[PDB]
Amino acid sequence: DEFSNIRENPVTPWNPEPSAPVIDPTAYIDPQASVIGEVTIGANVMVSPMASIRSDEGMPIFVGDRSNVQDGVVLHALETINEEGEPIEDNIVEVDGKEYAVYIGNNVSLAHQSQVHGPAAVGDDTFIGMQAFVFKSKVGNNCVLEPRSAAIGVTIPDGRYIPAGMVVTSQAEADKLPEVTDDYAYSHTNEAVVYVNVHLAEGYKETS
Amino acid sequence: DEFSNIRENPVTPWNPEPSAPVIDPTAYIDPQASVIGEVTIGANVMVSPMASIRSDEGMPIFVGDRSNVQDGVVLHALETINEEGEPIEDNIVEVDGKEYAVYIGNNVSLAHQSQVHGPAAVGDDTFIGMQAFVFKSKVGNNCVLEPRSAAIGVTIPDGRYIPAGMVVTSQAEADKLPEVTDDYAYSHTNEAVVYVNVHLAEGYKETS
Amino acid sequence: DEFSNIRENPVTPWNPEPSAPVIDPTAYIDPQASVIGEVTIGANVMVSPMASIRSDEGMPIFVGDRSNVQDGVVLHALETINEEGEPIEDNIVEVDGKEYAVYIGNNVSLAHQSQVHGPAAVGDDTFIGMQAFVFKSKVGNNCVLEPRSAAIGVTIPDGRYIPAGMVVTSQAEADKLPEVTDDYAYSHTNEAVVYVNVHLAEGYKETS
Ligand SMILES: [Co+2]
Ligand SMILES: [Co+2]
Ligand SMILES: [Co+2]
Repeated sequence: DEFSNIRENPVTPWNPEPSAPVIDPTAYIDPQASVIGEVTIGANVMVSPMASIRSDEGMPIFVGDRSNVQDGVVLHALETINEEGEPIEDNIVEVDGKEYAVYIGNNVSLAHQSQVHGPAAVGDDTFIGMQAFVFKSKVGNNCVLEPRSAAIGVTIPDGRYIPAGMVVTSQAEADKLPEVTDDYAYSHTNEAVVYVNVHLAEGYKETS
Repeated sequence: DEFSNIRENPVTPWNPEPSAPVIDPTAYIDPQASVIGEVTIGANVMVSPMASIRSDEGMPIFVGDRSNVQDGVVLHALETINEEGEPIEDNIVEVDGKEYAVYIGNNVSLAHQSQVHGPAAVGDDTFIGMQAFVFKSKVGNNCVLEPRSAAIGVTIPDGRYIPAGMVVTSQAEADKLPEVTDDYAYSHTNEAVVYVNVHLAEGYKETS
Repeated sequence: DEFSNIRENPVTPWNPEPSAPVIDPTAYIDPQASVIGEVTIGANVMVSPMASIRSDEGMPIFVGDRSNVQDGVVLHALETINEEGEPIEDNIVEVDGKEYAVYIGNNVSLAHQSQVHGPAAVGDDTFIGMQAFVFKSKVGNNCVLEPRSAAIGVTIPDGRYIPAGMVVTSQAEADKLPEVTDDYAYSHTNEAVVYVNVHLAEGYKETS
């Protein structure tokens, strides 16, 4: 088995010309991670073993600076353009004035075995916990998805957290999530994780 | 690290002679997927990065035509024959008149990070959602397991769906699951997913 | 993509000198598994495709004899020493009189897609079920975490089980978990799994 783990996407009815990932020179992509297609990876990002970032259906997939995509995390997205050239707007997320299938902001941690599936956006300085799930949702900035929480079809307001195990599928429930406060157990977590993963990215780059 | 990702299973007390996978020429197995042992993969199937199909304990594992095994999905199964040559019938699923450890039907989608663990059967045209789980169960045809749902020890009747996050462990609960209807949010999903993944399989085969 | 899947950890502010894994000659590490850093793997252990054992943040990570780390399982841990040389004792687990970030005991099964994230300890002869999660917890010996259960911030007493889907986050709830008894469905499971995986480790070693 001989292959390149950083690859162009395939030609399909919705993808006339292949794109290959645009990765900042200071990002570290593990040899056992997979990054395919129309992807932009920012500076000082670490992509760990067994992650799969695949921008071949819905595109583009963006990962902002100093973010981390941990072991086994999957990024993928629903088709953004149909077989007619029509952009399927329900499957497209808008962040600032740019369109994405999946937008991962800056300083965001996607912890081990989580998944963010487009259409989706994750705001700056948010922690997506281990085994958590985000799909058809916009997670605000400075949020915390504790381990095994999920956001499906909702907008999670800035500065809120989703308790471990909780699956949020209605906007009514998302609106009443609890707020991150100083004494909250995950209140400083993301900053510490980002500091660690920026340092891991540089250490691993020095072995590459 | 030099290896073949499509491999025979190992000799064990329950597996006197190794078998290697039987894969249709039109299926695409990603270089970073793993397919081991007594496996049959049908036409136009796509197996994505980080999937692991391992037919070394319970066997055989079958994946029908135009189905997809998405990133990080695991197929494995409990031992089907003991150290005595006796077939452990509780761990064997019957589909038509053929015996399998895991049977994935035709046009079935196993979405990212899901797992189907034998004994198990998944009927045609069913969607197994992201991070969902099927074990010791028979999922009927035209079903939908929404993201993070699970079927354990049960038979899910044809045309029903399991709401996101719901873990179904009793036949009484499986019998009362809701039915897929036209206005249900996942009612056309599988057909669209299968169309996309058949096209991805061909596009990726043209890069191989 | 050319790489070694068994690697030293990177130099960081908390890791002045790299360590490479210490793996018993009778253990089998799949070519598509990843094992990085200050890790000790015992005899007759099987590490399956797509597992990631990464001892680069919190360390060391230990896996005892005749245990198994199944497909897609992730072991990782919170930082154990800060940028000051101070050992962060809350993130360190004590087992006997030795300190670990993650301690997996002997005869323990980490089933497919589970994760044990340090600080954490898992006692001998315990089964951690498919897609289950252990973090900031001490799981006793002879326990069973059924599929999709989770232990977060708690001590699970010896001989207890966590029902499928249940997320246990309080010591009050952990104290009242049910006990494994002869008639419990998973009462003999781990011993059978360990017997199978010890045999798989040897079979796979004979293909290596
Ligand atoms: Co997808
Ligand atoms: Co198994
Ligand atoms: Co971690």
